[PDB]
Amino acid sequence: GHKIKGTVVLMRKNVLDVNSVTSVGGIIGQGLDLVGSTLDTLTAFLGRSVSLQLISATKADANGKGKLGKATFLEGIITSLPTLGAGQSAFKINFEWDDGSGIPGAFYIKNFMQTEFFLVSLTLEDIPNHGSIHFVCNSWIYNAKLFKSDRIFFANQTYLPSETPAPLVKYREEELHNLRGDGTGERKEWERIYDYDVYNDLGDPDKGENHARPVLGGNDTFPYPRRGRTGRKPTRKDPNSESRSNDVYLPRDEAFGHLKSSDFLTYGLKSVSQNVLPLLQSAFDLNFTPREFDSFDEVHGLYSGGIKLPTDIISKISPLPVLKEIFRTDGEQALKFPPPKVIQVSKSAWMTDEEFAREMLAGVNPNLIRCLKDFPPRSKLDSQVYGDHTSQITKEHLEPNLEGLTVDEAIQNKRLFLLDHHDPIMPYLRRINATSTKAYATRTILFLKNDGTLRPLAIELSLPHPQGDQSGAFSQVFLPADEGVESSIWLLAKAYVVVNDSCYHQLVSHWLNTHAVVEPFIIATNRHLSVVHPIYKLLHPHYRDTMNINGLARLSLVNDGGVIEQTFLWGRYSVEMSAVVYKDWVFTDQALPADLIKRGMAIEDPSCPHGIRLVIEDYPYTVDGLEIWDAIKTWVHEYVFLYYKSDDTLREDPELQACWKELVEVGHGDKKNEPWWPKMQTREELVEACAIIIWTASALHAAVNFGQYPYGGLILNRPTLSRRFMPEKGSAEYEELRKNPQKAYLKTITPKFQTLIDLSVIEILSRHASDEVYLGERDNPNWTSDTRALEAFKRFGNKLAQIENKLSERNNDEKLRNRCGPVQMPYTLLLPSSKEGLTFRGIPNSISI
Ligand SMILES: [Fe+2]
Repeated sequence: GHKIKGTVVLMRKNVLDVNSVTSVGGIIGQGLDLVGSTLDTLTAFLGRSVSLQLISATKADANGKGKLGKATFLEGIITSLPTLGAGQSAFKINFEWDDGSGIPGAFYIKNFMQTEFFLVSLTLEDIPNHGSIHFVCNSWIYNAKLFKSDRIFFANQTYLPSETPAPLVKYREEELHNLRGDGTGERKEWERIYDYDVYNDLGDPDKGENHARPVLGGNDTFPYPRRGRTGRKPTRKDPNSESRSNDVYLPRDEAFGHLKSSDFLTYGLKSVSQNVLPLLQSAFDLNFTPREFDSFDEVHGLYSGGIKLPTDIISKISPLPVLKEIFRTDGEQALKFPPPKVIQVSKSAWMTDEEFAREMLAGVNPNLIRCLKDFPPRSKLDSQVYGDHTSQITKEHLEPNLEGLTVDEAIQNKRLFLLDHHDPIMPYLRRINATSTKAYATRTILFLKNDGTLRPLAIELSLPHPQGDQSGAFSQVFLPADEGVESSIWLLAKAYVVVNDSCYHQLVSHWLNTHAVVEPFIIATNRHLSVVHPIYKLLHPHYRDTMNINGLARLSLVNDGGVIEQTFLWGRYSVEMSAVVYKDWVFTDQALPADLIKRGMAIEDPSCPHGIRLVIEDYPYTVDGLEIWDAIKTWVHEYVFLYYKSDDTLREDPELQACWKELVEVGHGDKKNEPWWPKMQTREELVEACAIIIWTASALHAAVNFGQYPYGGLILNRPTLSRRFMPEKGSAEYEELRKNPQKAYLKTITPKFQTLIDLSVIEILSRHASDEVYLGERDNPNWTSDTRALEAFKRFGNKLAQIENKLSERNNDEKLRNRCGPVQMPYTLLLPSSKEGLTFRGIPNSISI
């Protein structure tokens, strides 16, 4: 024989678990970095605890399968390695192997040790005339009894599903079969089974009828992407709804641990819903704060002295894990909030028309604006005569002081723009306005000035039917005003728009278009692409922690009594309205250039840098996003073409073909007959599909997510709901608008209690964990032994670092006013790198928060 030398790196559960790690939380990657010696439970791993068994890649047994070595136990502790790193522990193991058994390509592992551990890697050396073999594992290994068929890990090498090494073919297939899981059964914590189900788990019909919520997906009225199957028992009152639980399953390895408490952000969110909200609600159902803001100064005091609570309410939020690192305190009565970047230079610049318009290009929701093609604008609604008979903005509403073009000449010269929030809310408005909320369906028209800035020209506030449903829109239109009560009216008009925009952003731009729509791709990938497949490795970093934050959203955010329903305009109709909007979702229109063209914000042009020409040059989201889109596309093209020799080779790949078919027909299965799905008959289609997935998971989510507190941490700038209609004529509220307009604004928008909820949640959502892995050429360890892919990944990051410098440069260009605004807030949201915390920058690989 020979002895093959193995090095196993693993991490203990205590080093990664929230419950244990609450006493470990300030400047991590550290602490004499855990080498595995003096606190030392490392001896427990040594005797008859953990067995590893190598599987030959080149020598088969009687019936095709790779030859098994001898199950071998960990024989010793390695105290130090130059590459060790925090929280890790290393073990030496030596394997009996000969020439005649060939080359290992996989291994089985059994944990007999009761407590699960996180296996990081195996390195094998001293194999004659062959280099070292590396296994990247990154998986939790539960007790061996729990399993039926052992945990298996493959070496570093990427192989197309000709399945390469013949002795390994059956091992590759069987593990893919184990991951699919059969389709029945209640899922358990230690399981790694990926499957699909509809969104039937958000409501709570056992609590009553008013807690039931419609099934989303699997029907034509409310189509939806699928989510991860959790197979709990159904509810008593409804066989089609899944019963609620405080713990939701996701396939183990999709839930990431952290070395630092304070990086456990989903745990912080869960605490805000469960512990913090009922406590804070007790103080309003009490007394110790007034239930309403009375001035703008009272809102600003949130970031100064904070808001005063009593000791025992604030002593029950001061020592909770994670939240004591993200909440401030002055002694023992003040809950305080960090000042949002929007007011750091100017307290009042958000009120400006310039800033209002600039946030449509560079704000939290910079994706919706479109170029006005024809005039007035029109609705896509079926047969009511605002749709059948348009918006009520006329041509004489739009002649202020700037140009004196006709409406027709501004349209000709691409100078008129539209923010249309009319259609999604319109069919639900009567129901919405029968509750505590009072809302309008809005449209706004914007004009590109000669200085390259945008200004709002008209706001249409539309209502549905004083009598009827047929006969269309009851609309009022409002015009900019500099002074008098008319400016206060105009400011309230803008508030009704932003309230529409905030809610659309939350449910559609953020929840639907990134979180919900990405989840079926994670499921399809794991069920059908082996860990060894090139395309699995390309896509994998972009899925990190997404099923985790989504499972928490189902539990705490988007559920029947939850945060979004209590905080935002659409209320109890929030999620189902986003299913209505999903009717219009098309995969290939999510590609940044396609999106820009569809909204008329760009035109096709070969002489321009990225092949498109921008109507509106200073559109910060778009100009910056186009650099990042191209860096992603180039990376994915170079990668894809490393592996697929021809279009036939891709057509022959059974794992890719099965992946895509199940994606289209099951995961986004309500859209299975749509003609725009790429077939996967061409390498170019694989490039485009992968580019769209990575764009979505990385920069699109970053752009739409990390500005939420910096722009909307002042509730005055991004209100989430409205609760009064416009003061009319000779009202007592109109007169109140004359004498005390701050109080009239405050009475229209989100109340104080729901403001505190909104701020606490979006402060968490807008934070980067310290162990975030960024686009900025980052990966976890050493994912492949293919050096051509490593070099190509290297070029991807050098391109990203060069793009970061180009973007910083643009922020210092005085000509580019939309990048900063009157609010002097440089657009850094698409800068790839970031440090940690409430940073208005940084593009994570994945939807991680
Ligand atoms: Fe998010």
